[PDB]
Amino acid sequence: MAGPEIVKLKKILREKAVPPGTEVPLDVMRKGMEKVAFKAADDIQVEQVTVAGCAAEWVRAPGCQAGKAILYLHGGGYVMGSINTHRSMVGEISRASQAAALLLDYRLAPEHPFPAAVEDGVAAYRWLLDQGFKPQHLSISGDSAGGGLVLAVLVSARDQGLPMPASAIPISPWADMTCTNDSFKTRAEADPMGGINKMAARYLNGADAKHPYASPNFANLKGLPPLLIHVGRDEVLLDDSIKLDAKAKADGVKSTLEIWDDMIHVWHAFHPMLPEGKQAIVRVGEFMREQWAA
Repeated sequence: MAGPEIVKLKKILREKAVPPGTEVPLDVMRKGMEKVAFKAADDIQVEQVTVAGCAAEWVRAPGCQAGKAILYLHGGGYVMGSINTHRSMVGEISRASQAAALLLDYRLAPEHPFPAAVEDGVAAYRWLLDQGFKPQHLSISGDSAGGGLVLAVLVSARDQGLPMPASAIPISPWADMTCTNDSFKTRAEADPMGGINKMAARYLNGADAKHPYASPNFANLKGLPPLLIHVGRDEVLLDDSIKLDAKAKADGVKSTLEIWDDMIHVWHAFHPMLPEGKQAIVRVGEFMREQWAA
């Protein structure tokens, strides 16, 4: 039974959606995402750094433990999103997990197609290791495209001999560039948030959409550290997450999948107005904390 904040938030999102099959130019979506982005809580401090040739910020809520870090990989379909767009949500993930996040401005398509984003994530993780963070004091998390990227970064790191961090948390992961899953049809009407194919097209630029590093639902996941996967019941990507879970489990990975009833794509990001957003983020940070104490 839907809380009143989600019902209202859904109505607002349908109210301001661009009608299906309007072609919005890239630079227009990019700017829209920036201008609507939530301001981080005033107790979030930030520090600008350069990491593997990318802009980044250390994002530190109050209560951050020395020695702990999150590599955070933002969504935006591999084509948009930035530090600015995700600073707020990431501030709250830092609060809940009592760890600073490294929020990476990785290379975006179409200017930098696949595998540029995977290269940046692996180099950023390598960077954290070089700075002296122990793999057992590290976590990787990301939303949407960023959540698939979490998985791609792990796989690529694993293949290159890097140690696995203590946990990974994909949020609403887009882990299948082919976009063929049942839930693109079964969940379409419930999801107020095609356009996603155009992003796959821009990211791939010719590459096999079943490349394990583009679509980690087709990767070998053996060796990956324990996963929390968040996904909403009312989202077209439900299937990416159910399938990623069963893959991980097949492959010997400790997976925990939570499907949140009534929730939409990255409902986390609506935390200031959605109780379930605040709730899901508290859960993400609890899980990073559990995994770091085990």
